[PDB]
Amino acid sequence: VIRPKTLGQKHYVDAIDTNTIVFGLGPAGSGKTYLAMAKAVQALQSKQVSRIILTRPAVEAGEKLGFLPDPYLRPLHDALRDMVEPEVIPKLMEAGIVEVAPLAYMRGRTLNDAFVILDEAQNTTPAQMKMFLTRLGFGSKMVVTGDSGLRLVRHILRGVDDVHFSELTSSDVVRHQLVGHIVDAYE
Amino acid sequence: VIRPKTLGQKHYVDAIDTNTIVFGLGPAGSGKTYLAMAKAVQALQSKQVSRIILTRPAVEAGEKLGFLPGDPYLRPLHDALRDMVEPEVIPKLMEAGIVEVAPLAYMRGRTLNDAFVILDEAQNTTPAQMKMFLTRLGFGSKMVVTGDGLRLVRHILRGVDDVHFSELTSSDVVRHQLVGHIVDAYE
Amino acid sequence: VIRPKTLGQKHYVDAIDTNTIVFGLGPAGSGKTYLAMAKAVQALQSKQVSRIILTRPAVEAGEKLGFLPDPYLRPLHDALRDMVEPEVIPKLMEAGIVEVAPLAYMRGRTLNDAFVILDEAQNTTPAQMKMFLTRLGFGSKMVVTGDSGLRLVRHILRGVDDVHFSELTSSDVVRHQLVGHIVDAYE
Amino acid sequence: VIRPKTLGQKHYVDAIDTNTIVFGLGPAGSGKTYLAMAKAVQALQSKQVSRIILTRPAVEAGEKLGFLPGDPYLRPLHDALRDMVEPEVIPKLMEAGIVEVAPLAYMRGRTLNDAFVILDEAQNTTPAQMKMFLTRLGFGSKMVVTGDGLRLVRHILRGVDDVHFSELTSSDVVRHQLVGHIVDAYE
Amino acid sequence: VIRPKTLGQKHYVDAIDTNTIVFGLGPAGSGKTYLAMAKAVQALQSKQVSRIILTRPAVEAGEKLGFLPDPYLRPLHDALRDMVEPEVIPKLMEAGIVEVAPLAYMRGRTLNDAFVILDEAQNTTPAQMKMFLTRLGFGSKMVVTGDSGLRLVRHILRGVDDVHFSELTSSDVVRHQLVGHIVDAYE
Amino acid sequence: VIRPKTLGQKHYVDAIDTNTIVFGLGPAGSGKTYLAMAKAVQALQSKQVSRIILTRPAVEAGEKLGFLPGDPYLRPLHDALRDMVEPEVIPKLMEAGIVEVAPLAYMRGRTLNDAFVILDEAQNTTPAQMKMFLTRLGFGSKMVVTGDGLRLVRHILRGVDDVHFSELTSSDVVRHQLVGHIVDAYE
Repeated sequence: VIRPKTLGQKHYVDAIDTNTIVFGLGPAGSGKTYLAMAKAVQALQSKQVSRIILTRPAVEAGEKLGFLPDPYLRPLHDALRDMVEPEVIPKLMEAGIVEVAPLAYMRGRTLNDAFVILDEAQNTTPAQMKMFLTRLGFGSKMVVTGDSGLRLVRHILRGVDDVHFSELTSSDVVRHQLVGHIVDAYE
Repeated sequence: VIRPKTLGQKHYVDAIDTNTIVFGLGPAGSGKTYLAMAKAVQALQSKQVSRIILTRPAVEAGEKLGFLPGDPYLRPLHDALRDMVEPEVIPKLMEAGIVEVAPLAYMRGRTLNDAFVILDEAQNTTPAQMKMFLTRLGFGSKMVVTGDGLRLVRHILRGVDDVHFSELTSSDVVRHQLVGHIVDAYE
Repeated sequence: VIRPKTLGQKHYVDAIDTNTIVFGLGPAGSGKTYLAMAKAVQALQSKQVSRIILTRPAVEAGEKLGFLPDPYLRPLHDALRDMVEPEVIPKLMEAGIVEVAPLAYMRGRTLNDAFVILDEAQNTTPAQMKMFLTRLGFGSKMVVTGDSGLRLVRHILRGVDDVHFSELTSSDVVRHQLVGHIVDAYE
Repeated sequence: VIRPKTLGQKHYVDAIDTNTIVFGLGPAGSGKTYLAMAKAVQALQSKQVSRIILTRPAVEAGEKLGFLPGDPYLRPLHDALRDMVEPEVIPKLMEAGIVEVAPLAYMRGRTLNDAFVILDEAQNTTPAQMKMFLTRLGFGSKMVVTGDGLRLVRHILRGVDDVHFSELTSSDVVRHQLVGHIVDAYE
Repeated sequence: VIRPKTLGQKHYVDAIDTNTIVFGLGPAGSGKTYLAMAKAVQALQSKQVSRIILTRPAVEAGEKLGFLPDPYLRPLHDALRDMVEPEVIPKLMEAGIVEVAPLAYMRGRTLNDAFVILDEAQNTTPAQMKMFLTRLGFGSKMVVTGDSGLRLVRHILRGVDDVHFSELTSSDVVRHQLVGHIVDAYE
Repeated sequence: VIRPKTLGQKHYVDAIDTNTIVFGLGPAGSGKTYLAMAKAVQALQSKQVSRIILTRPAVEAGEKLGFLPGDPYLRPLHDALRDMVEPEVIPKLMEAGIVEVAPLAYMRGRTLNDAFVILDEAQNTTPAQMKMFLTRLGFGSKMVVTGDGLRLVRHILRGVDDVHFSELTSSDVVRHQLVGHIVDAYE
């Protein structure tokens, strides 16, 4: 049911198959996070990896400082429901086969035999990103997705092989058409 | 058991059948919330959707503010499920997230695919909150927004296709006759 | 094992069979609460209703103000033990087939296919009582039991049909005879 | 295993058999509490009653007041059940409420039908609390009040039939001989 | 796998078989606590007792006052692992067949059909010790183990029969030889 | 899957096989902690030991003090088990205490028999803490102390037999090639 529906979505998924680390950069709705998650589940289901780690930084665009350094994690739990049977999800969560966690919980780990997705990566620092990327173990895949910040790594890893940058655009944004019609109505 | 009883009710359920987003506006007891939920449960059972999300804003008419902004208000939504689902199945549906009952704030950042979503007590919302709600619409989903800044949406979306406004009236309020007799005694 | 043992107890139960709402008014020990509960269980066991809701107001006669607006609810849980197998009780409580709760938790509900008992109703206001009585759905029964307050509704609903007032008296108070002998000893 | 050993003990258990309320008064170690409990368990097992309620007041001789008035004091009642019930069955009996171990305050407002009820450490009660306890008596129940304002009840109920006072003495205190020898060593 | 390995260890265990109360006094490593625990488990496994109670006083040598009158109890839980299958342990703990608790939780009990071990008894007062020893029921064994304090009871119960004092010494201390070699290295 | 890859790694695992205590000292990524754990799991599985205890001190290089002295630091030890144990078995091993992951403070007063014990991040320890750790050694156990007051132990125990020091170097650091390339990009 969950397939790429634009050229740029096909290219993106094709990059994930052929590269160990992929950056999916694009606007909300372009499949950058969603399609990565679907490949993660595909990978787990076909035993290419033994676990899936979904992560996000504790900072959110245009939100006020909330804590002293879970709502932000809810969309990650929610999108799993389209890809895994909802009753199996708590089983996976308990065994830690699927892990949904803040970026801070990655520190000092080596992530082997895993599909790791760092989402909303625009909200990261270069130092936090270095920490994430260097968690990479053997037999794993990383997808870093987001919508200076990670313009530094885009530049810094421009020549590195087995890394890929996919730029999705407004043209890759496939929504139910009522969303557009409603948004226009508000404008 | 659960059925449209008035012409207005029949027309409403017919609108839910034929539209992706329906606004059920009427007085307490007109079936605006109840019949939406019965259709949600019907959709789930016949696999038209794989989950039900029931939601209300954290604000109620003529009640004093109760917290630092951002369960008592949600209790009646839980309660009405008991009419439609076998009460022992309910906690396992809640546990698996197949039925979700949650505050509107918990909708932020989501895309609701393959879901029957009901926002209740929508008169207690603002334009901005409504716009956030409606734009959560994913694919294969249904939304029913029910209430008794809503007037503003009535206007904004009045030209939009696959959206429908169903006005229910006092004439659609079907209660046990004793309720009216007791209400009169107190008059 | 739990039968009416005076004329007035028989009449009371006979009112519950033939009326949608019944007020059982009498002193402690007359069966006003106990016998209602037994009919509720009878109703549930024979599938005339699908759930039982037992409720009480947060105010108790001659007790000091305890909270900021569970001990009071304990006798309701306790009397269920005479009527349901104690090991089944937690099962019923979890599925919400049996609900023991304060009166406040009734607000905004419609109680369908239910046997509802508001106990210690002397401790209610006319406004709280109006709220309770207007919760009545279809296929339900209500028994309001207690020992101005509800003298107002006694007056106000004196002419209403399918409502009944049963006055039990000291003559309906059937205790183990040792209770009387001990109470006399204290006097 | 558990048996009356002295004449006084035999007479006591005989009183429990033939009376609805028994007062077992004696020193620690005389079997006043233990043998009541053994009879309670026997009653439950042979279906003479469907539950056991064990209760103590929240007050103890020569102990400083421990809380704002109205588990350590209750631990020995739990402990003695281990002698009479298979230890793994105990939590399921507690969970089903078939065995209840609770403070006297939790008795208020109840009618205890089909129950074997033991109020222990009753010397620590007042007339008013005792009167509240005894008047919880329902039908098909047994009460044993045991202790080492009780003197006042001895007087008040001394004429009452189906109540019995059993005085146990030092002569009924059957302990392991080593306990006495050690108590002497310390003298 | 867990046997006495010195003459003094054999004598100790032989005292436990032939006496109702035994004091095992010796340095860390001599088997005084460990071997008592092993006999307790032996006793439980062969149904000579129906439960095992391990206890320790809330005071520890050369530690600062920690609380207002669990780390201290951890070695007791830990040593059970050598004697019981680790997965069975939580089962035993839940049914209270094995009890690991502070000395305070013994107060007011009678310990029947039990193997009781008070460990680190050097940290006890004569009054606390009197309380412990007088908990003794029928069909039970007590071992008090430790490394004035209990010199008073050593003196006080010197003539009492069915009590025994086993003095283990440095000669009874059997460790892995690397422990000695490492300790010497530090010296 | 998990194997020594460099000469240094082979030699290390060989030392663990032939010695009761091994010190694995090297840089992050040299397999000093990981390969110890893999041998621990292997020991458990082949019944050479009946439990695994993984431990770290509550102190980390260049991190600010985080509490009043005496889970984030422990997370990577939990994580690495996922590589060696079936993730669903992990919580049941934790629940049964067959795998223990704990702070060094939790070692005090124990004798670790029939166990594979790994103290990690041992560079963060003092002489006194190390001495406490090593002297927990029981019979049929293995200890691996791994790190990147340790220098002092290297000296103190350098003559001791059945203890071994394995120095791993940068040459033993086997990572995914992309990690190095990314580390360079950032340089």
